[PDB]
Formats: sequence, structure tokens, C-alpha cells
Amino acid sequence: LVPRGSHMMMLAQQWRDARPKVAGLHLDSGACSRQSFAVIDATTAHARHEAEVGGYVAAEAATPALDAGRAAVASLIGFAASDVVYTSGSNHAIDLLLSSWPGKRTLACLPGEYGPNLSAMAANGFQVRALPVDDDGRVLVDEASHELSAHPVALVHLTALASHRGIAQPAAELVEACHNAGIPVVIDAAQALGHLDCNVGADAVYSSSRKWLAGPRGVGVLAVRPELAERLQPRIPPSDWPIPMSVLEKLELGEHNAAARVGFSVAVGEHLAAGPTAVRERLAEVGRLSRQVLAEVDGWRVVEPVDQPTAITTLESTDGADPASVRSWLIAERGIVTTACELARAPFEMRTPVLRISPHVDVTVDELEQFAAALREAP
Amino acid sequence: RGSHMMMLAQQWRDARPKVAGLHLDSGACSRQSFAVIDATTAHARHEAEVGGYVAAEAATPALDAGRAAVASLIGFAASDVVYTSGSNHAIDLLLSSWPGKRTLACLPGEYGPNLSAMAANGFQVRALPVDDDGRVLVDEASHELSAHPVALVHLTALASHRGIAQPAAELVEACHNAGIPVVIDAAQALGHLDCNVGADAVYSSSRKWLAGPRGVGVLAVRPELAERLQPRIPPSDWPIPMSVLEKLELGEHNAAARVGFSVAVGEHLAAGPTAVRERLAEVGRLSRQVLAEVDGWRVVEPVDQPTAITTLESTDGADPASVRSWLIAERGIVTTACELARAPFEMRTPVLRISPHVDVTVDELEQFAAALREAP
Ligand SMILES: *Cc1c(COP(=O)(O)O)cnc(C)c1O
Ligand SMILES: *Cc1c(COP(=O)(O)O)cnc(C)c1O
Repeated sequence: LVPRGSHMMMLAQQWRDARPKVAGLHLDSGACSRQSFAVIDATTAHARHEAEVGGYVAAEAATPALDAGRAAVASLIGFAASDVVYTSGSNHAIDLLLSSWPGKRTLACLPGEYGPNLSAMAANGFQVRALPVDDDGRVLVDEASHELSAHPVALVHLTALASHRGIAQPAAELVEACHNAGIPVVIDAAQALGHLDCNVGADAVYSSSRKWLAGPRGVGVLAVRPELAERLQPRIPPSDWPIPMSVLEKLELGEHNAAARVGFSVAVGEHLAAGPTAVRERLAEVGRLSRQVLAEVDGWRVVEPVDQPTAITTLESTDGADPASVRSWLIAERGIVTTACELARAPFEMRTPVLRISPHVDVTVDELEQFAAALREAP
Repeated sequence: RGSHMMMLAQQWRDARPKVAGLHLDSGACSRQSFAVIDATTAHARHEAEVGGYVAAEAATPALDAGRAAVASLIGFAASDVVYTSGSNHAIDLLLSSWPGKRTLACLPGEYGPNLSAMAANGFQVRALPVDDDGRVLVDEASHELSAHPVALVHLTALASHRGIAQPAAELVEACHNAGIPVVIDAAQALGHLDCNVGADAVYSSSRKWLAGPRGVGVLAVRPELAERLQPRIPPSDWPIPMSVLEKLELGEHNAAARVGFSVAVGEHLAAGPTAVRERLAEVGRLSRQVLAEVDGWRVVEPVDQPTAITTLESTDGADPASVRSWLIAERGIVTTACELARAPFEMRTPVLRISPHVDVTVDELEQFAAALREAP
């Protein structure tokens, strides 16, 4: 632990200048990032085009953008474009899948599982088991492998990057371990897509638009491999469906903001254009730099090991400060945007709430130091 | 008569982008005004300036104003109103939440996907008595409901497939007498019929007569009913302290599109709801008149229906879907082809639907008439 300086990458700056100017300081891209000028205009145009030719004729004519969106998502998760369906977001995604799941509804997940995920699982009548993990919450693959062969489950659900902690989970090696026990794997990549290599052999993946891909709100994607999609049994319409259509078509049924979906196609486009590997290398670096700067703040400890290939850093208060009030103070008084993660976010891992830092590629050591600074004079 | 000069229609046309050709499809997706589009773009910009959720917090006055405009149109309270992805999301939220015996009466012309959601939620469905136009007979229904009660009545006050205006008010007071609550599907009716009729729950879609952004709906539930409801998610035996209506409104959504919608309802109250309805009723009359005389097509709706939905049944076996494509590709005229799946227990034969807003002229209706006769 001899501190290392920031790599200079023109990517940081290109990204800052393709997006509206921040009013204060935004360290919250793990909750809602920032839409590029291009993503904002593309959304606005679809809405204008709806007024000039009609909503549904506009939507039919947007099919090339929407399909490019599915193909971009597909290229990142190593699926096909036609395995990929649109969604309101990741919780819409997990519900559509678990609500559709045929036969014995039993699953194993991390104890650090997202609280609204556990909520969906139980609401769809799943039995949920914890997988073995280390002191950080990172799955033990050897043991998880032994556990799954002896005591199988109908599906393992893996959140490859938790909303509440910047540990990158060994997604790929867990997936072969599960396939080695004949068990499918669903990945919650709400935080992982556009941040971690999500090309790991998974049977289903879902993510949200508004996070690291910097898409509009109200959009997610759900990808299912065709072996698994055909076995699925959607809730709407009912199985006796006079209307005939595939599973993915049923799962994609419903009114949605189509402008936001073309918005989202542009934003995935921008991530491919920037280079997925370069953007991931830089986010790993943002995490490191973030943990270097915050290593010595009195009243706060850094939770993540320093070199986790992630941009998510979490601070547990060492004198029982309430992250929520520190967050409200940092906004009202310093224009700095963070997230306070309550216990409810991962009720089977978190003993104490945490303040979360999730900057995108455009953050500077200067700005991290300014956050460090503001965090010290908090009342 | 019909040469009414109405300034509302002209302001409404000029408040909005220029339609390429002719748009007679406001029952499927209307046209957002420059203000609604601007308000949506501005919320997305603000998210980028101050962060998504701090922007959503700042937007509360506009969001609540939206709930409160909706409340004034249906005679509910703002705090009874909850946002939704649209109307099918609404009905699913309400029926999946329904406690005790799941039994229900509705019209034989019920929305296909409404019946889909009813069946998916383990409801038994009985048909309500109706005349030849599929219009509920309220007295019959009263007797019917006394003799065989039902947990709730689901009235679609205006159908997607036909411009009949259902006697919502009188039906509500009859169901209420039999002690049975009434849910109204008002996706077509909100901004169109008077929807202040004492219903127990009402829902609607942003993109139709209110000309709001797509991806938004409203679901209003009276407090007496709301607190008896048992949402699917989170499960009823969980320890997060939220009200039922907070549970039904949980979830990733396009917040920009909701402030857009609040501007759209705003523009409807500003224009004067009564004046906008009297004018939609007029547009229906002119439509059914100008189209009374068209080889290959009979007008389905009595001329006097207070509605801008007129539907056309082909007399010589044309497929409305192809006529709609032809009309778009070859005349730039937008319409909707209603298939049987839209009302599977009322429709024997599919129909072509026009749903023009307040801004259509006798001229444009004659052009549509003309284009319809030279249709290969
Ligand atoms: C944000 C998030 C979700 C939920 O995404 P929505 O789009 O809000 O439904 C699920 N899992 C993780 C890890 C998240 O960060
Ligand atoms: C369009 C429509 C619906 C469903 O609206 P969505 O917003 O697409 O869910 C329901 N009822 C009627 C009468 C409709 O016209």
C-alpha cells in the first residue's frame, strides 16, 4: 500500500462533455447516471415523431434502433439479440422470470441478495437458500459447487455486483460450477452490465438502463437462452391463450415508454463505441482511486478491498452517524450526490447501513478529495 | 349543421407538432403538445444536472398536481391516485390485490386483455345484460346482481372497439344498492366522458385522449377499498411499513413521462373538460354523418353517441388491418384495425376505427371518406 496516481484516459473527458453539465458533484451513477445529449435528443425525437405519424407507426419505424439495442445487450452477455426483451427495469425483469418459472420453485442465492429481489422470490413462492461466502460476501465457488451437487436447487440466482457493496463476484466460475450440477443460472446485472464482463455463460441476465449504461429511466432488459425461454410459463396471458405467440413475446407485452427504449439503444450504442473493456478498466480504476482517497477519513471506514474491479465504494460510519442524513446534508449544503444504503437493501448481510459512492469514468482525484473534504466537515 | 367554429380545436392543433398527413387515431396514441414534450425533455436534463432521485423529489409538486387533476375528473381525492405504466398494469395491480372470493360481472364487450388479466388472477366472470349496441341495461343488471351477487363489477365506460357511452353513473348507483363495488376501465373515457360517477376504482392511460406521454397510467382506489387490498409484491407477511397505494406504485418508471402527463392533464383542465367533451361528441356526429354513405362499409355507432369513436364494418368482406396499412402507406391517414381478440365475446367481425381529437374538420372527414372508397 504505496499510493498510485490516476491513469489519464481521454474517455473520462469525452464522457463528461457528451452529457449535461453537473450543478454540483454527482457520485451516484449506481442509482441513476446521466443521459448524454444524444440519448436525451433521441428520446425527444421519438416523442415528436409520435405526434407527426402516430404512436404505433413511429414505434414500428423505430424497430431498427430497438433491435440494435437488443443486439448490443446480447453482445455484452454473449446471448443472441432475439433472446433479449425490454422491461421497466430489473425488478420487472426478476418478477417476469420467477412468475413464469415451471415446476419446483427452489433457488439458492447470496446472503447479500438485493432485498426487493428476496421480496420478488418469496412473492413467486420460491424457497430461497444462501450460498457459502467469505467475510466480504463473495461466493466460495469450490464449496458452492460441492453444496449444489449434494443438495441441488431448480435455479441459482447471482447478483454479480450488489447494490450495497462493490465486490465483483466470480460470475463465470460460479456459472460452470452450477452447469456442472445441471442447474441453470440467472444473473442480476443491474450494477454489473457496463461495469463487469457479463459474458459468463448464464441462462438468463437482466439489467436496468439508468445505471452504468446511462440510459433513460423506466427501461430494463431481460435475456433468456431459448432452451430456458420455451420451458417458461408466463402468468399473462394464461396458458390457455387463444392468442398465439412465443414466451419472450408475452414477457415483452404491455404499454411502455417507446421513446425511452430508443433512448436506451443509443446509450448501449455509446458503451460499445467507447469500448467495453476500456470503460471497465477505468471503473475498476475509479474504485481504487476512491478507496485510496477515503482510506483515512475520521469516523468512516472503506468496506471494499482497495483493488476490487468496481466503481462502487461504501463507507460504514465508525461513530454511528446515519448515512441518510449525511446524504441529505451533502446534497443541501455541498451539491454532492451519493446513496445511503439502508439494511433493507440486503437484510441477510448488512448489520449496519453504509454511505455509497458510485462515480462514472469522468470523476477526478480532485473531486474525490473534495468528497473526502466535505465528508469531514459533516455535522 | 356541423360547421361549428370552435377556437379550442384550433388552439389544440397549433399547441402540437404538424401531422404529416391525417391523424384519426387519438384512441390508440394521440399527439403530445410542445409543452408536454418540453417538460419531459427538461426532467431528463434535470436528472443529469442534480441526479435522478433528487430530480424526482424536486418534481413532486408537478406529480401531485397530476394526481389532483385526475382526482377532480373522477371525483376522488389526490391521495387516492397512483401512477402506473398504463391501463392493463392498473387492472392487474387491482385484481392481483383483490381479497376474498374473486367473482366479477362485466360486459360481453370487455377488453380482450382485461379478460386476460381477470382469468390470470383466478376471477370467475359473468356477462352483464346489454342492448343490441352492447350498452348495459341498468334495471336488468340490478335484478341480476341482487339474485346472484358478485365481489365486483368491472365496467369499461368506453370500449376500444366501439364508441358507445356506457351509463356509468346509473350502473354505479345500482351496483352500490346491491352492495357491490364498481371498477371502471376509463382508458378511453378519461378526457372524453364525464368520469365523475362515484366509482370505487378508476384507471386510465396517458397517451389517449389526454395526449400525455406513453408508459404512464393512473389507478384511483377509494380509501375504504384500498386498505382491504392485499398486494402480490411485497408479500402480505413482510415487514416494510408502506400503505397499499404505496405498494401498488412501487417500481422503476420513467419519471420524466409522469411530469409530462401532469402537464397533459393540466392542459385538459385549462381548456375546460366540459368544452373538450362537447367537442369530442360533435366530432363523433360529423364522423358518423360524413360516413353514412360509403359503399363497402356501415357505421356501427348510433349518430347521437357523445363519443369521437366511430367504427366501420366492411359489407363485402374487406380486412380492416390491410385497409389501415394501405391508408397509411398510400394516403398518410392513421386509423386502428380492431381484431376479434379486442372484444372476443361481442365482436363477430373485425372493424376499422377512427378516433379523431377536437381538431378534425368536415374537410378531413370527407378526405377520409374519399380515400376509403378508392381502397384496393
Ligand atoms: C437497482 C438495482 C435493482 C433494481 O433495478 P430497478 O431497475 O430499480 O428494478 C436490482 N438489483 C440491483 C443490484 C440494483 O442495483
Ligand atoms: C388501450 C386500452 C386499454 C389498455 O391501455 P394500456 O395503457 O395499453 O394498458 C384498456 N382499455 C381500453 C378501453 C383501451 O382502449
